[PDB]
Amino acid sequence: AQYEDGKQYTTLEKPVAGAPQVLEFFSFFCPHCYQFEEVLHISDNVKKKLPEGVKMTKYHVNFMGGDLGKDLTQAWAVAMALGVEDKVTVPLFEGVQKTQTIRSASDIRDVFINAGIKGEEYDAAWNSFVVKSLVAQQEKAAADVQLRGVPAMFVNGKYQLNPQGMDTSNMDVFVQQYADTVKYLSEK
Repeated sequence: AQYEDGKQYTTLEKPVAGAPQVLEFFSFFCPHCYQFEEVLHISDNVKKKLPEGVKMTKYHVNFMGGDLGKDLTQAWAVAMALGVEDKVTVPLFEGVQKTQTIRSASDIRDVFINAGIKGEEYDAAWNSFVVKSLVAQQEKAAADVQLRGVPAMFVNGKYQLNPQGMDTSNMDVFVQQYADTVKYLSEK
């Protein structure tokens, strides 16, 4: 073909019923995830080429950064609940990986405070059961799919993107190729 299994994607032997249509995993500790977000804008460019009626999910994972890694997963759960994903993603990445000013839950909180969420509102979410179940969701979805590495993208719980089978000589070309693959997998 031009899109073959084992090339731009791989297939799960143990497909995941009821999975989100497009499901993405990252970690704020993950260098490629940083590139994927800050330089490549993968999520955004996939969305631009996805069909109508297709929803896009992105989850954080625990297996990077020990205790801070879990904190970040709860914090991402907070971001999802309050709908402030686009206001914290960048400062969280840069806080962990660029400036190294995130060393504790309190430092994570500051990013939300500086990005305008209010202390009371943040602390309330942080402690809410809605956020507990969003943390559970994030962990379940990772658990369902063999996940030991990020960044990772899954389509309909059957297909996993394989970026190491695409050209990286040109960034833009890499992105459109990545995105077009998601489109194809989507229609599959």
